[PDB]
Amino acid sequence: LDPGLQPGNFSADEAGAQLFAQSYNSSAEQVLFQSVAASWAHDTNITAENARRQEEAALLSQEFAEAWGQKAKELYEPIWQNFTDPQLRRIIGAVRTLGSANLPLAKRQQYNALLSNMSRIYSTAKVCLPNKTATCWSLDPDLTNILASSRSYAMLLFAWEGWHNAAGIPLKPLYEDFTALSNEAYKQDGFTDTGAYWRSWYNSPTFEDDLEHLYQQLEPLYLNLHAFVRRALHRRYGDRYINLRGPIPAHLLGDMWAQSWENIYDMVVPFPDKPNLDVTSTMLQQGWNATHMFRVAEEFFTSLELSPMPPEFWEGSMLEKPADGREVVCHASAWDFYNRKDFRIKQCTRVTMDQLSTVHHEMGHIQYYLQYKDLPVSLRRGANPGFHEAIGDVLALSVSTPEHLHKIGLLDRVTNDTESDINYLLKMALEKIAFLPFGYLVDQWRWGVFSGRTPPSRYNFDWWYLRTKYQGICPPVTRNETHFDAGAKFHVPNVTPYIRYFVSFVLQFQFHEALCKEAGYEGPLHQCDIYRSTKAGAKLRKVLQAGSSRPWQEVLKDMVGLDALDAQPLLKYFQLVTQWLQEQNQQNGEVLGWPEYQWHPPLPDNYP
Ligand SMILES: *[C@@H]1O[C@H](CO[C@@H]2O[C@@H](C)[C@@H](O)[C@@H](O)[C@@H]2O)[C@@H](O[C@@H]2O[C@H](CO)[C@@H](O[C@@H]3O[C@H](CO[C@H]4O[C@H](CO)[C@@H](O)[C@H](O)[C@@H]4O[C@@H]4O[C@H](CO)[C@@H](O)[C@H](O)[C@H]4NC(C)=O)[C@@H](O)[C@H](O[C@H]4O[C@H](CO)[C@@H](O)[C@H](O)[C@@H]4O)[C@@H]3O)[C@H](O)[C@H]2NC(C)=O)[C@H](O)[C@H]1NC(C)=O
Ligand SMILES: *[C@@H]1O[C@H](CO)[C@@H](O[C@@H]2O[C@H](CO)[C@@H](O[C@@H]3O[C@H](CO[C@H]4O[C@H](CO)[C@@H](O)[C@H](O)[C@@H]4O[C@@H]4O[C@H](CO)[C@@H](O)[C@H](O)[C@H]4NC(C)=O)[C@@H](O)[C@H](O)[C@@H]3O)[C@H](O)[C@H]2NC(C)=O)[C@H](O)[C@H]1NC(C)=O
Ligand SMILES: *[C@@H]1O[C@H](CO)[C@@H](O[C@@H]2O[C@H](CO)[C@@H](O[C@@H]3O[C@H](CO)[C@@H](O)[C@H](O[C@H]4O[C@H](CO)[C@@H](O)[C@H](O)[C@@H]4O)[C@@H]3O)[C@H](O)[C@H]2NC(C)=O)[C@H](O)[C@H]1NC(C)=O
Ligand SMILES: *[C@@H]1O[C@H](CO)[C@@H](O[C@@H]2O[C@H](CO)[C@@H](O[C@@H]3O[C@H](CO)[C@@H](O)[C@H](O)[C@@H]3O)[C@H](O)[C@H]2NC(C)=O)[C@H](O)[C@H]1NC(C)=O
Ligand SMILES: *[C@@H]1O[C@H](CO)[C@@H](O[C@@H]2O[C@H](CO)[C@@H](O[C@@H]3O[C@H](CO)[C@@H](O)[C@H](O)[C@@H]3O)[C@H](O)[C@H]2NC(C)=O)[C@H](O)[C@H]1NC(C)=O
Ligand SMILES: *[C@@H]1O[C@H](CO)[C@@H](O[C@@H]2O[C@H](CO)[C@@H](O[C@@H]3O[C@H](CO)[C@@H](O)[C@H](O)[C@@H]3O)[C@H](O)[C@H]2NC(C)=O)[C@H](O)[C@H]1NC(C)=O
Ligand SMILES: *[C@@H]1O[C@H](CO)[C@@H](O[C@@H]2O[C@H](CO)[C@@H](O)[C@H](O)[C@H]2NC(C)=O)[C@H](O)[C@H]1NC(C)=O
Ligand SMILES: *[C@@H]1O[C@H](CO)[C@@H](O)[C@H](O)[C@H]1NC(C)=O
Ligand SMILES: [Zn+2]
Repeated sequence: LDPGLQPGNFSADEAGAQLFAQSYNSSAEQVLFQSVAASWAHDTNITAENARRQEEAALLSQEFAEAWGQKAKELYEPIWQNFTDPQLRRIIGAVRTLGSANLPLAKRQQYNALLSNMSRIYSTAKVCLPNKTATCWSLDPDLTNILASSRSYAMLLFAWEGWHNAAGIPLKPLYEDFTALSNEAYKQDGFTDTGAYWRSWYNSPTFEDDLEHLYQQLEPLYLNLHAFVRRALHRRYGDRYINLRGPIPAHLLGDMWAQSWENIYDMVVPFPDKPNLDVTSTMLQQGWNATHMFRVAEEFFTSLELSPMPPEFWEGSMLEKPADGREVVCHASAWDFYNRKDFRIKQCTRVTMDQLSTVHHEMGHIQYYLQYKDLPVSLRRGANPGFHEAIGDVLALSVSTPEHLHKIGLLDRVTNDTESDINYLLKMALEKIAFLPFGYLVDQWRWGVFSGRTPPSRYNFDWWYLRTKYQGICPPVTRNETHFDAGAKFHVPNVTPYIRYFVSFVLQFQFHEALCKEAGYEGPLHQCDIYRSTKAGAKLRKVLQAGSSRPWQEVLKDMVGLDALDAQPLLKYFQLVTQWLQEQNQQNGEVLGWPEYQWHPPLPDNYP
C-alpha cells in the first residue's frame, strides 16, 4: 500500500467524514485510473505481459478498496446512517461496503478460489458427440450455431441435453459452497443475505413486489407472443413434440437458454413478402467510414446540445480495427477512466446499418460519463445499476428508425408501411420481450437460494418451477436434482445479477415516451425521433448530471413524472404488434397461457 493511497485519521464527526469523503475521492481516481489503464491496455490488445499488468491491477484495486473499506467500517459503521447529507450517506455507504473482504483469510482464499473455479468449469465446459470423436463441441461457436441453425429435433435436443448436463452437474457442488460463503460475508456488511444486498442497489423497500406488478402488466403481451410462437413451432416439428396448450420444450426456441428467440424469426416472420430495411448500401456508397460515423453520433448529441466528445476522446479511442495483426477483443465497449479528462471507446467498427445503431448507444454511455464526471468519484455510477444501460438504449431506439436515418440522409425516402414496421417491432419483441420473463425468473431464483428458501435439494426443482411459471417453458428430457440447470447460464456461475437488465428495459421506454412527449412528437411511438430536439436534451441532461447522487426514484420522477417503474409506456411502444398478435391468436383459437402445464414431449424414437 502506497502511503498516498492509505487513509489517514478522521473524527467521528460529519465534519470529519466530509474530509474523509474528500480524501477518498482524491486517492480513488488515482488508483482507479492506474487500474483501468492496465485493464484498457490488456483489452486493447492481448499480451501475457498485459494480462500480468491486468492481474496486478486487479489486486491493487481490491487492496485499495480494502484499506479504505476497513477504516470506513472501523470509524463510521456505527454512525454513517446518521449523517445529514444523503449524498454523503451515499458516499460513505459505498465505501463502507466490503463484500468478500469481510471474510478472514482462510475463507477469503477459498472464496476467491471458489468463484474462479466456477467460471473455469463453465467457460471451459464442453460437450462431446457419443462417439470416439476426434473433436468435441463448445458452447460457441459449435453449440450456439447448431442450436440456432439446425431444426432436426433430435440433433437440436442432444445439443441442449449435452450442454445443461455438462455445464450444470459439475457446478452443483460448487454453487452451494459459494452460496454459504457469499451470505456469510455480507452478513457482517449489514445484509440478511447476498440477495438482500443486490436488492439494496435499487433502494426500494418494496422492490420485489414492484417487479411482479410490472410483470403482470407484461404477461398479456408475453402470453400473446408466447402463444403465437408456440403455434408456429407446431407447424414445423409435428404434433408429437408440441402441445398447442402445453408449454414449449426449452430447446426448440432457437437459443441455448431460450432467453431470446430471434433465431426463429426466420421461421415465424410476419408478411414474408416485405423486406426488412438495410441502409448499408447507401452507407458504403456514401463513402462512410468508421471514423466518420462517430462524428455523426456526436452530431446527434451536439444537436441535443449535450456535450461534444472532448479532444482526448478522439486522441485515445480505438474506433477502427487496429493496423497491426495483433489480437484484440473486438466486442464493442465504452470506457470511463475516473481521471476526469479522458474517456475512451473500443468499437472494432464495421460500417453496417447494425453497427451504426450500435455505436449510438456506445457513445450514449460516453455522453453519460461526460455529464457526471463532476461528482465525487464514489457517486460516479448510474442512478441505479440498470439505469445506465437505459440511457444507453433510448438513443439507439430513436436512431434505429427509418425516420431518423432519413434525417441522417442515409435513407432515400420514408416508406410508411405497417407490414414493414410490424416486422421491425416483432423481431424486437422476439429479442427483448422474450428476455423479460427470463431475466425476471433468474434473480427471483437466486434470491430464493440466497434467502435459503431454495435449499440445495431444490436448486433444480425451483428452477424448472420458475421456468414453467413465468417463461412458459418445460424441460425436454426429465431433469432431477442431480442436475443443476441454473448453473448452465453465464450469469449464474459468474455471480452477475440479471435484474439490472430487466429494470433497464423498462426504464428504457419509460424514458423514451417521456422524451418523445417532451420532444413535441405525436403518432406511433416507434416512429418518434428526438434528433435536433433541444427540449429533450435539456431534460435528459438533468438525468445524466445526477449520476447516483440523487436516489433514482427521485430522478426518474423529475424526468418522467412517475415515482416508480411502469410498463404502460412499453405496452404503448409495442402496441401495433400487440394488436396484430391478438388478432392472429384469436383467428387460430390459440389458447393464451399454457394449461396442461404437466406435459413435456416424449423422446425421439431412436435417441440418439
Ligand atoms: C472518413 O470520412 C471522413 C469524411 O470524409 C468526407 O465526408 C464523408 C461524408 C464522405 O463524403 C467522404 O467521401 C468525404 O471525403 C474523412 O475525412 C475527410 O477526408 C477527406 C479526404 O482525405 C478530406 O477532404 C479534403 O479536405 C481538405 C481540407 O478541406 C477543408 O479545409 C480546407 C482548408 O484546408 C477548406 O478550404 C475546405 O473548404 C474544407 O473545409 C471543409 O468544409 C466542409 C463543408 O464545406 C466541412 O464539412 C469540413 O469539416 C471542412 N473542413 C475543414 C478542415 O474546415 C481539402 O483541401 C481536400 O481537397 C484537396 O485534396 C483532394 C484529395 O483529398 C483533391 O482531390 C482536391 O482537388 C484538393 O486538392 C479535400 O477536400 C475531408 O476534409 C476530411 N474531413 C474533414 C472533416 O476534414 C476520413 O479521412 C475518412 N477516413 C477513412 C478511413 O475513410
Ligand atoms: C476528487 O479529486 C479530484 C482530484 O484531486 C479533484 O479534482 C481537483 O479539483 C479542484 C477543484 O475543482 C481542481 O482545481 C481547479 O482546477 C481548475 C483547473 O486547474 C488546472 O490548471 C491550473 C493552472 O491554471 C493548475 O494549477 C491545476 O493544478 C490544474 O492543472 C491541470 O489539471 C488537469 C486536470 O487534472 C490536468 O489534466 C492538467 O494536466 C493540469 N495542467 C497542466 C498544465 O498539467 C482551475 O481552473 C480551478 O480554478 C481550480 O484550480 C483541481 O485541478 C482538480 N484536479 C484534478 C486532477 O482533477 C475533484 O475536485 C474531487 N472531486 C470533487 C467532487 O471535488
Ligand atoms: C499492446 O499495447 C501495448 C501498449 O501500447 C504494447 O506494449 C509494448 O509492447 C512491446 C513489445 O511488443 C514492449 O517492448 C519491449 O518490452 C520488453 C519487456 O516486456 C522490454 O524488455 C523491451 O525493452 C526495450 O525497449 C524499450 C522501449 O520499449 C527500451 O527503452 C529498452 O531500453 C529496451 O531497448 C521493450 O520495451 C513495450 O515495452 C510494451 N509497452 C507497454 C507500455 O506495454 C504492446 O506491444 C501491444 N501489443 C502488441 C502485440 O503490439
Ligand atoms: C493518526 O492518529 C494516530 C492515533 O491518534 C496517530 O498514531 C500515533 O502516531 C505516533 C507517531 O506520530 C506513534 O508514536 C509511536 O509511539 C510509540 C509508543 O506508543 C513509540 O514507541 C514509537 O517510537 C512512536 O513514537 C503512536 O504509536 C501512534 N499511536 C496510535 C494510537 O496510533 C498518528 O500519528 C496519526 N497520523 C498521523 C499522520 O499523524
Ligand atoms: C479448484 O479446482 C482445482 C481443480 O479441481 C483444485 O485444485 C486441485 O486440488 C487438488 C487437491 O485439493 C489437487 O489434487 C492433488 O494433487 C496432488 C499433486 O499436486 C496429489 O498428490 C494429491 O493426491 C491430489 O491428487 C489437484 O491437483 C488440484 N488441481 C489443480 C489444477 O490445481 C482447487 O482446490 C479448487 N479450489 C476450489 C476452491 O474449489
Ligand atoms: C437423474 O436423471 C439422470 C439421467 O438424466 C440419471 O442418471 C443416469 O442414471 C443411469 C442409471 O444409473 C446411468 O446409467 C448407467 O451409466 C453407467 C455409466 O455411467 C453404466 O455403467 C450403467 O450400466 C448404466 O448404463 C446414467 O449414466 C445416468 N446418467 C447420468 C448423466 O448420470 C439419474 O439417476 C437421475 N437422478 C436420480 C437421483 O436417479
Ligand atoms: C442521529 O441519530 C440520533 C439518534 O436517533 C439523533 O439524536 C436524537 O435526535 C432527536 C432529534 O433529532 C432528539 O430528540 C434525541 O434526543 C436525540 N438522541 C440522542 C441520543 O442524542 C440524531 O439527531 C441523529 N442525527 C441526524 C443528523 O439525524
Ligand atoms: C403512417 O401512416 C399512418 C396512416 O394512418 C399514420 O397514422 C401514421 O401517423 C404515419 N406515421 C407517422 C410517423 O406519422
Ligand atoms: Zn450498453
